[PDB]
Amino acid sequence: KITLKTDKASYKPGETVNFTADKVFNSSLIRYTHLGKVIKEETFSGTSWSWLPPSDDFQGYMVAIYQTNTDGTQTILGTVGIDVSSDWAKFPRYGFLSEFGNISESDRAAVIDNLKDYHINGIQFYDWQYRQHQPLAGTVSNPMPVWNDIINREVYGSTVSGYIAQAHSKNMKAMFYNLAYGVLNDYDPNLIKQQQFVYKDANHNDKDKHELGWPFISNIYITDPANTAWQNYLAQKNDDVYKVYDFDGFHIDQLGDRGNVFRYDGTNADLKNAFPSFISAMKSANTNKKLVMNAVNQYGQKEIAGKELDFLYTEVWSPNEGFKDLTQVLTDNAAYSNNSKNTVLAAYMNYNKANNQGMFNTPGVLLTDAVIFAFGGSHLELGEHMLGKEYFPNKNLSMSAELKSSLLEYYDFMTAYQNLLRDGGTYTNPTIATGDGKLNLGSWPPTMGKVAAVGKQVGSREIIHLLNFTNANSLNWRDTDGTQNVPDLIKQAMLNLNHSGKVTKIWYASPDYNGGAAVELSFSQNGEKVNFKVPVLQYWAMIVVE
Ligand SMILES: OC[C@H]1O[C@H](OC[C@H]2O[C@H](OC[C@H]3O[C@H](O)[C@H](O)[C@@H](O)[C@@H]3O)[C@H](O)[C@@H](O)[C@@H]2O)[C@H](O)[C@@H](O)[C@@H]1O
Ligand code: NA
Ligand code: NA
Ligand code: NA
Repeated sequence: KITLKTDKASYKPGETVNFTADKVFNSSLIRYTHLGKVIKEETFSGTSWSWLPPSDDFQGYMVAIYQTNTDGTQTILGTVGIDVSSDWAKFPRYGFLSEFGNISESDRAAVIDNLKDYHINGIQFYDWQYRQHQPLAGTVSNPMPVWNDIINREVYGSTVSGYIAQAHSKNMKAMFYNLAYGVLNDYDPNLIKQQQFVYKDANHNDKDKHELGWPFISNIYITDPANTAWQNYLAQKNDDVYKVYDFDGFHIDQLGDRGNVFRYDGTNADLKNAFPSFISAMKSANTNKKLVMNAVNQYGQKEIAGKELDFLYTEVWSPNEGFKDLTQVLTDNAAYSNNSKNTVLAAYMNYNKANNQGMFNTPGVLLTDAVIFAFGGSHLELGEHMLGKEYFPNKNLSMSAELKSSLLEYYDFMTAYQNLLRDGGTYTNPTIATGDGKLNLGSWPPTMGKVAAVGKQVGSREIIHLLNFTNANSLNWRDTDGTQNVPDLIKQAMLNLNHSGKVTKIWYASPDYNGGAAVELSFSQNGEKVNFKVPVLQYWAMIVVE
Protein backbone atom coordinates (compact mmCIF):
# COMPACT_ATOMS: atom_id res chain seq x y z
CA LYS A 1 0.00 0.00 0.00
CA ILE A 2 0.99 3.62 -0.36
CA THR A 3 0.42 6.97 1.20
CA LEU A 4 -0.80 9.31 -1.47
CA LYS A 5 -1.03 13.07 -0.88
CA THR A 6 -1.38 16.35 -2.80
CA ASP A 7 0.34 19.64 -2.10
CA LYS A 8 -2.74 21.72 -1.22
CA ALA A 9 -6.12 21.19 0.50
CA SER A 10 -8.03 22.34 -2.63
CA TYR A 11 -7.28 23.87 -6.03
CA LYS A 12 -8.68 26.82 -7.88
CA PRO A 13 -9.60 26.29 -11.55
CA GLY A 14 -6.43 26.31 -13.60
CA GLU A 15 -4.12 25.32 -10.72
CA THR A 16 -1.90 22.28 -11.07
CA VAL A 17 -2.07 19.43 -8.57
CA ASN A 18 1.28 18.09 -7.30
CA PHE A 19 1.28 14.58 -5.87
CA THR A 20 3.55 12.70 -3.40
CA ALA A 21 3.61 8.98 -2.93
CA ASP A 22 5.82 7.37 -0.27
CA LYS A 23 6.97 4.63 -2.66
CA VAL A 24 6.38 3.26 -6.14
CA PHE A 25 5.15 -0.24 -7.01
CA ASN A 26 5.88 -1.83 -10.36
CA SER A 27 3.20 -2.87 -12.86
CA SER A 28 1.04 0.03 -11.59
CA LEU A 29 -1.31 2.66 -12.98
CA ILE A 30 -2.78 6.01 -11.89
CA ARG A 31 -6.49 6.39 -12.62
CA TYR A 32 -8.15 9.82 -12.47
CA THR A 33 -11.95 9.60 -12.06
CA HIS A 34 -14.85 12.04 -12.01
CA LEU A 35 -18.07 10.50 -10.58
CA GLY A 36 -16.79 7.00 -11.18
CA LYS A 37 -15.75 7.64 -14.82
CA VAL A 38 -12.12 7.40 -15.93
CA ILE A 39 -10.98 10.68 -17.41
CA LYS A 40 -7.24 9.89 -17.48
CA GLU A 41 -4.91 6.93 -16.93
CA GLU A 42 -1.14 6.96 -16.81
CA THR A 43 1.73 4.77 -15.64
CA PHE A 44 2.72 5.04 -11.96
CA SER A 45 6.36 6.07 -12.28
CA GLY A 46 7.87 9.09 -10.49
CA THR A 47 7.14 9.49 -6.77
CA SER A 48 6.32 13.13 -7.56
CA TRP A 49 4.20 14.14 -10.49
CA SER A 50 1.68 16.76 -11.50
CA TRP A 51 -1.80 16.88 -13.03
CA LEU A 52 -3.80 19.80 -14.39
CA PRO A 53 -7.48 18.97 -13.70
CA PRO A 54 -10.35 20.03 -15.98
CA SER A 55 -11.17 23.73 -15.68
CA ASP A 56 -14.71 23.25 -14.39
CA ASP A 57 -15.30 24.86 -11.03
CA PHE A 58 -16.63 23.08 -7.92
CA GLN A 59 -15.75 19.54 -9.00
CA GLY A 60 -14.45 16.59 -6.98
CA TYR A 61 -12.20 13.86 -8.34
CA MET A 62 -10.66 10.65 -7.09
CA VAL A 63 -7.15 9.54 -7.93
CA ALA A 64 -6.47 5.84 -7.40
CA ILE A 65 -3.31 3.84 -7.91
CA TYR A 66 -3.59 0.19 -8.82
CA GLN A 67 -1.09 -2.61 -9.38
CA THR A 68 -2.12 -4.80 -12.31
CA ASN A 69 -1.90 -8.59 -11.86
CA THR A 70 -1.04 -11.00 -14.68
CA ASP A 71 -4.57 -12.46 -14.63
CA GLY A 72 -6.09 -8.99 -15.14
CA THR A 73 -7.20 -8.44 -11.55
CA GLN A 74 -6.21 -5.07 -10.12
CA THR A 75 -5.20 -4.26 -6.57
CA ILE A 76 -5.74 -0.82 -5.06
CA LEU A 77 -2.59 0.66 -3.52
CA GLY A 78 -3.92 4.05 -2.44
CA THR A 79 -6.31 6.86 -3.20
CA VAL A 80 -6.60 10.58 -2.74
CA GLY A 81 -9.55 12.91 -3.27
CA ILE A 82 -9.19 16.24 -5.05
CA ASP A 83 -11.35 19.35 -4.84
CA VAL A 84 -11.32 21.95 -7.63
CA SER A 85 -13.10 24.94 -6.06
CA SER A 86 -12.53 28.66 -6.48
CA ASP A 87 -13.87 29.23 -2.96
CA TRP A 88 -14.51 27.08 0.14
CA ALA A 89 -18.12 28.09 0.79
CA LYS A 90 -19.75 25.55 -1.53
CA PHE A 91 -17.92 22.55 -0.07
CA PRO A 92 -16.71 23.59 3.39
CA ARG A 93 -14.36 21.26 5.23
CA TYR A 94 -13.75 23.26 8.37
CA GLY A 95 -11.00 22.55 10.90
CA PHE A 96 -9.58 24.45 13.85
CA LEU A 97 -6.47 25.57 15.70
CA SER A 98 -6.37 26.05 19.41
CA GLU A 99 -2.75 26.51 20.65
CA PHE A 100 -0.96 29.72 19.74
CA GLY A 101 1.98 29.94 22.18
CA ASN A 102 5.68 29.44 21.60
CA ILE A 103 5.28 26.67 18.98
CA SER A 104 8.08 26.12 16.49
CA GLU A 105 7.58 26.80 12.76
CA SER A 106 8.29 23.12 12.07
CA ASP A 107 5.63 22.01 14.58
CA ARG A 108 3.15 24.47 13.05
CA ALA A 109 3.90 23.08 9.61
CA ALA A 110 3.20 19.53 10.75
CA VAL A 111 -0.18 20.59 12.17
CA ILE A 112 -1.14 22.40 8.96
CA ASP A 113 0.18 19.66 6.69
CA ASN A 114 -1.90 17.11 8.52
CA LEU A 115 -5.07 19.22 8.13
CA LYS A 116 -4.12 19.65 4.47
CA ASP A 117 -4.15 15.87 4.06
CA TYR A 118 -7.79 15.80 5.21
CA HIS A 119 -8.40 18.49 2.60
CA ILE A 120 -9.40 21.02 5.29
CA ASN A 121 -10.16 24.21 3.37
CA GLY A 122 -10.60 26.65 6.25
CA ILE A 123 -9.55 26.94 9.85
CA GLN A 124 -11.32 28.42 12.85
CA PHE A 125 -8.61 29.95 15.08
CA TYR A 126 -10.12 29.41 18.55
CA ASP A 127 -9.05 31.51 21.61
CA TRP A 128 -6.24 33.20 19.68
CA GLN A 129 -7.75 36.56 20.62
CA TYR A 130 -6.64 39.01 23.26
CA ARG A 131 -10.12 39.80 24.66
CA GLN A 132 -13.70 39.33 23.40
CA HIS A 133 -14.08 43.13 23.55
CA GLN A 134 -10.66 43.79 22.02
CA PRO A 135 -9.44 40.85 19.93
CA LEU A 136 -6.29 42.74 18.82
CA ALA A 137 -3.66 42.89 21.64
CA GLY A 138 -2.19 46.40 21.63
CA THR A 139 -3.08 48.86 18.86
CA VAL A 140 -2.50 48.85 15.11
CA SER A 141 0.42 51.28 15.45
CA ASN A 142 1.73 49.51 18.62
CA PRO A 143 0.71 45.80 18.62
CA MET A 144 1.54 43.58 21.57
CA PRO A 145 3.81 40.81 20.16
CA VAL A 146 2.89 38.48 23.00
CA TRP A 147 -0.30 38.57 25.01
CA ASN A 148 -1.89 36.53 27.67
CA ASP A 149 -5.28 35.09 26.54
CA ILE A 150 -8.62 34.45 28.31
CA ILE A 151 -6.95 31.64 30.35
CA ASN A 152 -3.83 33.61 30.99
CA ARG A 153 -1.93 31.34 28.46
CA GLU A 154 0.74 33.16 26.34
CA VAL A 155 -0.12 33.82 22.66
CA TYR A 156 2.57 34.79 20.23
CA GLY A 157 1.59 37.10 17.41
CA SER A 158 4.34 35.44 15.33
CA THR A 159 2.62 32.08 15.86
CA VAL A 160 -0.70 33.51 14.71
CA SER A 161 0.81 35.24 11.65
CA GLY A 162 2.88 32.15 10.86
CA TYR A 163 -0.14 29.84 11.01
CA ILE A 164 -2.16 32.14 8.74
CA ALA A 165 0.65 32.15 6.17
CA GLN A 166 1.06 28.37 6.37
CA ALA A 167 -2.69 27.88 5.96
CA HIS A 168 -2.70 30.24 2.96
CA SER A 169 0.10 28.26 1.33
CA LYS A 170 -2.21 25.21 1.36
CA ASN A 171 -5.11 27.20 -0.14
CA MET A 172 -6.98 27.32 3.19
CA LYS A 173 -8.97 30.23 4.61
CA ALA A 174 -8.21 31.53 8.12
CA MET A 175 -11.18 32.63 10.26
CA PHE A 176 -10.63 34.38 13.60
CA TYR A 177 -12.91 33.34 16.46
CA ASN A 178 -14.72 35.85 18.59
CA LEU A 179 -18.13 36.19 20.17
CA ALA A 180 -20.68 38.52 18.61
CA TYR A 181 -21.26 40.29 21.90
CA GLY A 182 -18.66 39.39 24.53
CA VAL A 183 -16.99 41.66 27.06
CA LEU A 184 -14.49 40.62 29.72
CA ASN A 185 -14.08 42.37 33.04
CA ASP A 186 -11.02 44.41 31.94
CA TYR A 187 -12.96 46.27 29.22
CA ASP A 188 -12.44 50.01 29.02
CA PRO A 189 -15.53 51.59 30.59
CA ASN A 190 -14.79 54.78 28.62
CA LEU A 191 -15.50 52.78 25.46
CA ILE A 192 -18.32 50.34 26.35
CA LYS A 193 -21.11 52.02 28.25
CA GLN A 194 -23.74 50.50 30.54
CA GLN A 195 -26.36 51.26 27.88
CA GLN A 196 -24.92 48.56 25.65
CA PHE A 197 -25.19 45.50 27.95
CA VAL A 198 -27.79 42.75 28.23
CA TYR A 199 -29.25 42.31 31.71
CA LYS A 200 -31.01 39.50 33.64
CA ASP A 201 -33.63 42.02 34.88
CA ALA A 202 -35.59 45.00 33.47
CA ASN A 203 -33.85 47.64 35.65
CA HIS A 204 -30.28 47.41 34.34
CA ASN A 205 -29.15 45.75 37.58
CA ASP A 206 -27.43 42.39 36.96
CA LYS A 207 -25.59 41.92 33.70
CA ASP A 208 -26.13 38.66 31.85
CA LYS A 209 -22.92 36.64 31.82
CA HIS A 210 -21.30 33.32 30.94
CA GLU A 211 -19.76 32.17 34.22
CA LEU A 212 -16.24 30.75 34.01
CA GLY A 213 -13.93 29.33 36.65
CA TRP A 214 -10.18 28.63 36.75
CA PRO A 215 -8.15 29.20 34.64
CA PHE A 216 -10.30 31.92 32.97
CA ILE A 217 -9.48 35.55 33.74
CA SER A 218 -13.10 36.74 33.67
CA ASN A 219 -16.70 35.91 33.26
CA ILE A 220 -18.10 36.91 29.87
CA TYR A 221 -20.51 39.80 29.94
CA ILE A 222 -22.94 40.23 27.07
CA THR A 223 -23.81 43.21 24.88
CA ASP A 224 -26.78 43.76 22.55
CA PRO A 225 -25.70 42.86 18.95
CA ALA A 226 -28.42 45.14 17.51
CA ASN A 227 -26.98 48.10 19.48
CA THR A 228 -25.34 50.27 16.81
CA ALA A 229 -22.76 51.66 19.28
CA TRP A 230 -21.66 48.06 19.89
CA GLN A 231 -21.75 47.30 16.16
CA ASN A 232 -19.52 50.25 15.28
CA TYR A 233 -17.18 49.47 18.19
CA LEU A 234 -16.75 45.80 17.25
CA ALA A 235 -16.44 46.72 13.54
CA GLN A 236 -13.49 48.95 14.47
CA LYS A 237 -12.02 46.15 16.60
CA ASN A 238 -12.31 43.82 13.61
CA ASP A 239 -10.66 46.29 11.23
CA ASP A 240 -7.80 46.60 13.67
CA VAL A 241 -7.43 42.78 13.72
CA TYR A 242 -7.41 42.60 9.92
CA LYS A 243 -4.74 45.29 9.66
CA VAL A 244 -2.35 43.30 11.89
CA TYR A 245 -3.29 39.64 11.12
CA ASP A 246 -4.18 38.53 7.59
CA PHE A 247 -7.32 36.62 8.55
CA ASP A 248 -9.80 36.03 5.74
CA GLY A 249 -12.81 36.52 8.00
CA PHE A 250 -14.54 36.36 11.37
CA HIS A 251 -16.04 33.19 12.84
CA ILE A 252 -18.85 34.65 14.92
CA ASP A 253 -19.70 32.64 18.02
CA GLN A 254 -22.47 33.11 20.58
CA LEU A 255 -23.72 31.52 23.79
CA GLY A 256 -27.17 30.42 22.53
CA ASP A 257 -30.56 31.19 23.99
CA ARG A 258 -30.11 33.47 27.03
CA GLY A 259 -33.68 33.19 28.24
CA ASN A 260 -35.14 36.00 30.33
CA VAL A 261 -32.90 38.98 29.30
CA PHE A 262 -33.29 42.73 28.76
CA ARG A 263 -31.75 45.83 27.30
CA TYR A 264 -30.58 48.65 29.57
CA ASP A 265 -33.97 50.34 29.05
CA GLY A 266 -35.84 47.31 30.32
CA THR A 267 -37.08 46.21 26.88
CA ASN A 268 -36.69 42.57 25.70
CA ALA A 269 -33.31 41.91 24.08
CA ASP A 270 -34.73 39.10 21.81
CA LEU A 271 -31.22 38.22 20.71
CA LYS A 272 -32.06 35.94 17.76
CA ASN A 273 -33.68 38.98 16.08
CA ALA A 274 -30.59 41.12 16.73
CA PHE A 275 -28.18 38.83 14.88
CA PRO A 276 -29.26 39.78 11.30
CA SER A 277 -28.42 43.48 11.65
CA PHE A 278 -25.18 42.53 13.41
CA ILE A 279 -24.07 40.30 10.54
CA SER A 280 -24.85 42.92 7.93
CA ALA A 281 -22.95 45.57 9.94
CA MET A 282 -19.88 43.35 10.24
CA LYS A 283 -20.00 42.59 6.48
CA SER A 284 -20.38 46.20 5.47
CA ALA A 285 -17.51 47.25 7.70
CA ASN A 286 -15.12 44.72 6.07
CA THR A 287 -16.68 43.93 2.75
CA ASN A 288 -13.81 41.68 1.56
CA LYS A 289 -13.90 39.53 4.71
CA LYS A 290 -15.87 36.33 5.22
CA LEU A 291 -18.40 35.61 7.95
CA VAL A 292 -19.69 32.38 9.48
CA MET A 293 -21.92 32.39 12.56
CA ASN A 294 -22.69 29.55 14.97
CA ALA A 295 -26.40 28.93 15.52
CA VAL A 296 -26.01 27.28 18.90
CA ASN A 297 -28.53 24.43 18.86
CA GLN A 298 -30.12 26.36 15.90
CA TYR A 299 -30.73 29.50 18.00
CA GLY A 300 -30.85 32.29 15.45
CA GLN A 301 -30.55 30.05 12.39
CA LYS A 302 -33.95 30.89 10.92
CA GLU A 303 -33.21 34.61 11.36
CA ILE A 304 -29.64 34.58 9.96
CA ALA A 305 -29.77 31.95 7.18
CA GLY A 306 -30.55 34.52 4.48
CA LYS A 307 -27.69 36.89 5.55
CA GLU A 308 -24.13 37.43 4.27
CA LEU A 309 -22.68 34.21 5.70
CA ASP A 310 -20.46 31.92 3.63
CA PHE A 311 -22.25 28.78 4.82
CA LEU A 312 -24.32 27.71 7.83
CA TYR A 313 -22.98 26.34 11.09
CA THR A 314 -24.86 24.51 13.84
CA GLU A 315 -23.49 23.40 17.23
CA VAL A 316 -25.64 20.41 18.15
CA TRP A 317 -26.93 19.88 21.71
CA SER A 318 -29.72 18.10 23.54
CA PRO A 319 -32.39 17.20 22.65
CA ASN A 320 -30.91 16.77 19.13
CA GLU A 321 -29.14 13.59 20.09
CA GLY A 322 -30.41 11.04 17.55
CA PHE A 323 -28.87 10.34 14.14
CA LYS A 324 -32.12 11.58 12.70
CA ASP A 325 -31.68 14.89 14.50
CA LEU A 326 -28.39 15.51 12.62
CA THR A 327 -30.15 15.01 9.33
CA GLN A 328 -33.01 17.22 10.45
CA VAL A 329 -30.57 20.08 11.09
CA LEU A 330 -29.16 19.66 7.59
CA THR A 331 -32.67 19.63 6.04
CA ASP A 332 -33.82 22.60 8.09
CA ASN A 333 -30.73 24.63 7.25
CA ALA A 334 -31.15 24.09 3.50
CA ALA A 335 -34.76 25.26 3.80
CA TYR A 336 -33.93 28.25 6.04
CA SER A 337 -31.29 29.29 3.46
CA ASN A 338 -33.54 28.72 0.41
CA ASN A 339 -30.89 26.29 -0.92
CA SER A 340 -28.16 28.97 -0.80
CA LYS A 341 -25.87 27.37 1.80
CA ASN A 342 -24.47 24.06 2.88
CA THR A 343 -23.84 23.27 6.60
CA VAL A 344 -20.99 22.52 8.91
CA LEU A 345 -21.89 20.79 12.20
CA ALA A 346 -20.03 21.15 15.44
CA ALA A 347 -21.09 17.89 17.05
CA TYR A 348 -18.66 16.85 19.76
CA MET A 349 -18.08 13.10 19.86
CA ASN A 350 -17.53 10.99 22.96
CA TYR A 351 -18.31 14.05 25.06
CA ASN A 352 -18.63 12.39 28.51
CA LYS A 353 -15.69 10.10 27.91
CA ALA A 354 -13.70 13.26 27.09
CA ASN A 355 -13.96 14.30 30.77
CA ASN A 356 -10.72 12.38 31.25
CA GLN A 357 -7.76 11.61 29.03
CA GLY A 358 -8.34 8.62 26.78
CA MET A 359 -9.09 7.72 23.17
CA PHE A 360 -12.00 8.29 20.87
CA ASN A 361 -14.19 5.27 20.13
CA THR A 362 -13.41 4.72 16.44
CA PRO A 363 -16.78 3.24 15.36
CA GLY A 364 -18.71 6.08 17.01
CA VAL A 365 -16.71 8.69 15.18
CA LEU A 366 -16.96 6.88 11.82
CA LEU A 367 -20.68 6.18 12.02
CA THR A 368 -21.41 9.83 12.82
CA ASP A 369 -19.29 11.06 9.90
CA ALA A 370 -20.89 8.49 7.57
CA VAL A 371 -24.32 9.92 8.41
CA ILE A 372 -23.25 13.55 8.24
CA PHE A 373 -21.36 13.14 4.99
CA ALA A 374 -23.95 10.93 3.25
CA PHE A 375 -26.60 13.62 3.90
CA GLY A 376 -24.43 16.37 2.45
CA GLY A 377 -23.18 17.75 5.75
CA SER A 378 -19.70 18.53 6.98
CA HIS A 379 -18.25 18.12 10.50
CA LEU A 380 -15.90 20.56 12.24
CA GLU A 381 -13.80 18.09 14.24
CA LEU A 382 -10.10 18.26 13.28
CA GLY A 383 -7.35 20.60 14.45
CA GLU A 384 -4.19 19.74 16.41
CA HIS A 385 -6.44 16.96 17.80
CA MET A 386 -10.03 15.89 17.34
CA LEU A 387 -12.73 17.76 19.32
CA GLY A 388 -14.28 16.18 22.36
CA LYS A 389 -15.60 19.44 23.85
CA GLU A 390 -16.87 22.89 22.90
CA TYR A 391 -13.68 24.26 24.46
CA PHE A 392 -11.47 23.49 21.48
CA PRO A 393 -8.11 23.36 23.38
CA ASN A 394 -9.37 20.33 25.31
CA LYS A 395 -7.26 17.47 23.88
CA ASN A 396 -8.20 14.81 26.44
CA LEU A 397 -9.09 12.24 23.78
CA SER A 398 -6.61 10.81 21.23
CA MET A 399 -7.42 9.21 17.88
CA SER A 400 -6.05 5.70 17.32
CA ALA A 401 -3.81 5.17 14.29
CA GLU A 402 -6.69 3.19 12.74
CA LEU A 403 -9.11 6.04 13.27
CA LYS A 404 -6.65 8.53 11.73
CA SER A 405 -6.23 6.37 8.62
CA SER A 406 -9.94 5.51 8.28
CA LEU A 407 -10.84 9.17 8.70
CA LEU A 408 -8.42 10.11 5.93
CA GLU A 409 -10.43 7.79 3.64
CA TYR A 410 -13.71 9.36 4.81
CA TYR A 411 -12.38 12.86 4.07
CA ASP A 412 -11.08 11.64 0.72
CA PHE A 413 -14.54 10.22 0.01
CA MET A 414 -16.56 13.31 0.90
CA THR A 415 -14.11 15.41 -1.18
CA ALA A 416 -14.02 13.12 -4.27
CA TYR A 417 -17.78 12.60 -4.29
CA GLN A 418 -18.84 16.07 -3.14
CA ASN A 419 -20.86 16.60 -6.36
CA LEU A 420 -23.03 13.61 -5.38
CA LEU A 421 -23.24 14.44 -1.68
CA ARG A 422 -23.95 18.17 -1.53
CA ASP A 423 -24.57 19.56 -4.99
CA GLY A 424 -28.26 19.43 -5.70
CA GLY A 425 -30.83 16.74 -6.27
CA THR A 426 -33.89 15.34 -4.45
CA TYR A 427 -34.08 12.88 -1.56
CA THR A 428 -36.15 9.87 -2.58
CA ASN A 429 -37.61 6.73 -1.03
CA PRO A 430 -35.39 3.70 -1.74
CA THR A 431 -36.84 0.79 -3.68
CA ILE A 432 -34.12 -1.71 -2.79
CA ALA A 433 -34.09 -5.05 -0.98
CA THR A 434 -31.75 -7.78 0.13
CA GLY A 435 -31.59 -10.67 -2.31
CA ASP A 436 -29.91 -13.14 0.04
CA GLY A 437 -30.71 -12.27 3.68
CA LYS A 438 -27.13 -11.28 4.45
CA LEU A 439 -28.40 -7.93 5.66
CA ASN A 440 -31.78 -6.49 6.63
CA LEU A 441 -32.80 -3.07 5.31
CA GLY A 442 -34.64 -0.18 6.77
CA SER A 443 -34.91 3.38 5.47
CA TRP A 444 -34.54 6.78 7.21
CA PRO A 445 -34.75 7.65 10.02
CA PRO A 446 -32.73 4.60 10.97
CA THR A 447 -33.80 1.38 12.55
CA MET A 448 -31.49 -0.19 15.11
CA GLY A 449 -30.28 -3.63 13.90
CA LYS A 450 -30.73 -2.81 10.20
CA VAL A 451 -28.88 -1.28 7.32
CA ALA A 452 -30.49 2.09 6.57
CA ALA A 453 -31.10 2.84 2.87
CA VAL A 454 -31.13 6.52 1.89
CA GLY A 455 -32.06 7.56 -1.68
CA LYS A 456 -31.17 10.67 -3.65
CA GLN A 457 -31.70 11.70 -7.24
CA VAL A 458 -28.75 13.86 -8.42
CA GLY A 459 -28.98 14.73 -12.14
CA SER A 460 -29.50 11.56 -14.22
CA ARG A 461 -28.06 9.48 -11.34
CA GLU A 462 -29.90 7.63 -8.63
CA ILE A 463 -27.87 7.30 -5.44
CA ILE A 464 -28.38 4.81 -2.62
CA HIS A 465 -26.48 5.19 0.60
CA LEU A 466 -26.27 2.16 2.87
CA LEU A 467 -25.56 3.16 6.45
CA ASN A 468 -25.00 0.19 8.66
CA PHE A 469 -26.77 0.17 12.07
CA THR A 470 -26.94 -3.66 12.20
CA ASN A 471 -24.70 -3.76 15.27
CA ALA A 472 -25.66 -0.38 16.77
CA ASN A 473 -26.42 -0.35 20.49
CA SER A 474 -27.82 3.17 20.32
CA LEU A 475 -29.13 5.63 17.74
CA ASN A 476 -27.53 8.52 19.63
CA TRP A 477 -24.84 10.08 17.40
CA ARG A 478 -22.64 11.44 20.22
CA ASP A 479 -21.62 8.00 21.51
CA THR A 480 -21.03 9.94 24.71
CA ASP A 481 -19.57 7.03 26.68
CA GLY A 482 -17.63 5.50 23.77
CA THR A 483 -19.70 2.28 23.67
CA GLN A 484 -20.88 2.13 20.04
CA ASN A 485 -19.96 -1.16 18.38
CA VAL A 486 -17.64 -1.85 15.47
CA PRO A 487 -19.99 -3.18 12.74
CA ASP A 488 -19.38 -6.69 11.41
CA LEU A 489 -18.37 -6.74 7.75
CA ILE A 490 -21.08 -7.83 5.34
CA LYS A 491 -19.56 -9.28 2.16
CA GLN A 492 -20.79 -10.06 -1.36
CA ALA A 493 -24.35 -9.03 -0.52
CA MET A 494 -26.97 -9.36 -3.22
CA LEU A 495 -29.41 -6.48 -3.67
CA ASN A 496 -32.56 -6.23 -5.80
CA LEU A 497 -33.44 -2.69 -6.90
CA ASN A 498 -36.68 -1.61 -8.59
CA HIS A 499 -35.74 0.90 -11.29
CA SER A 500 -38.21 2.15 -13.91
CA GLY A 501 -35.60 3.34 -16.44
CA LYS A 502 -33.03 1.40 -18.48
CA VAL A 503 -29.83 1.05 -16.48
CA THR A 504 -26.54 1.70 -18.22
CA LYS A 505 -24.02 1.44 -15.39
CA ILE A 506 -24.02 0.66 -11.66
CA TRP A 507 -21.01 1.52 -9.55
CA TYR A 508 -20.10 1.24 -5.88
CA ALA A 509 -17.81 3.30 -3.69
CA SER A 510 -17.12 3.12 0.02
CA PRO A 511 -14.51 4.75 2.24
CA ASP A 512 -14.33 1.35 3.96
CA TYR A 513 -13.26 -0.53 0.82
CA ASN A 514 -10.51 0.09 -1.68
CA GLY A 515 -9.90 3.65 -0.48
CA GLY A 516 -13.28 4.78 -1.88
CA ALA A 517 -12.25 4.06 -5.48
CA ALA A 518 -15.28 3.39 -7.72
CA VAL A 519 -15.99 -0.27 -8.58
CA GLU A 520 -18.32 -0.93 -11.52
CA LEU A 521 -20.77 -3.70 -10.68
CA SER A 522 -22.19 -6.43 -12.91
CA PHE A 523 -25.97 -6.39 -13.02
CA SER A 524 -28.88 -8.08 -14.62
CA GLN A 525 -32.28 -6.61 -15.26
CA ASN A 526 -35.65 -8.43 -15.59
CA GLY A 527 -38.47 -5.92 -16.01
CA GLU A 528 -37.87 -3.22 -13.38
CA LYS A 529 -35.94 -5.59 -11.14
CA VAL A 530 -32.18 -4.95 -11.18
CA ASN A 531 -29.93 -7.45 -9.40
CA PHE A 532 -26.29 -6.87 -8.35
CA LYS A 533 -23.90 -7.63 -5.53
CA VAL A 534 -21.91 -5.21 -3.38
CA PRO A 535 -18.43 -6.29 -2.31
CA VAL A 536 -18.37 -5.01 1.28
CA LEU A 537 -20.49 -3.06 3.74
CA GLN A 538 -19.06 -2.07 7.11
CA TYR A 539 -20.17 1.48 7.90
CA TRP A 540 -21.17 3.23 4.69
CA ALA A 541 -21.36 2.31 1.02
CA MET A 542 -22.71 4.33 -1.88
CA ILE A 543 -24.36 2.76 -4.93
CA VAL A 544 -24.78 4.89 -8.05
CA VAL A 545 -27.19 3.95 -10.83
CA GLU A 546 -26.74 5.62 -14.22
O1 LIG B 1 -13.06 22.08 34.25
C1 LIG B 1 -14.23 22.75 33.77
C2 LIG B 1 -14.35 22.57 32.25
O2 LIG B 1 -13.09 22.96 31.63
C3 LIG B 1 -13.10 22.86 30.19
O3 LIG B 1 -14.12 23.77 29.66
C4 LIG B 1 -13.89 25.14 29.89
C5 LIG B 1 -15.09 25.99 29.60
O4 LIG B 1 -15.26 25.94 28.15
C6 LIG B 1 -16.33 26.74 27.66
O5 LIG B 1 -16.18 28.13 28.09
C7 LIG B 1 -15.01 28.82 27.61
C8 LIG B 1 -15.30 29.62 26.35
O6 LIG B 1 -16.38 30.51 26.72
C9 LIG B 1 -16.88 31.29 25.65
O7 LIG B 1 -17.41 30.58 24.61
C10 LIG B 1 -15.71 32.16 25.12
O8 LIG B 1 -16.16 33.03 24.06
C11 LIG B 1 -14.51 31.34 24.71
O9 LIG B 1 -13.44 32.22 24.44
C12 LIG B 1 -14.12 30.39 25.84
O10 LIG B 1 -13.14 29.43 25.39
C13 LIG B 1 -17.63 26.29 28.28
O11 LIG B 1 -18.68 27.13 27.81
C14 LIG B 1 -17.53 26.32 29.80
O12 LIG B 1 -18.71 25.82 30.41
C15 LIG B 1 -16.35 25.52 30.29
O13 LIG B 1 -16.17 25.67 31.71
C16 LIG B 1 -13.43 21.44 29.74
O14 LIG B 1 -13.43 21.35 28.31
C17 LIG B 1 -14.75 20.97 30.38
O15 LIG B 1 -14.99 19.62 30.03
C18 LIG B 1 -14.66 21.11 31.90
O16 LIG B 1 -15.87 20.68 32.52
NA1 NA C 1 -7.40 7.47 0.28
NA1 NA D 1 -1.15 24.74 17.51
NA1 NA E 1 -20.46 29.12 21.41
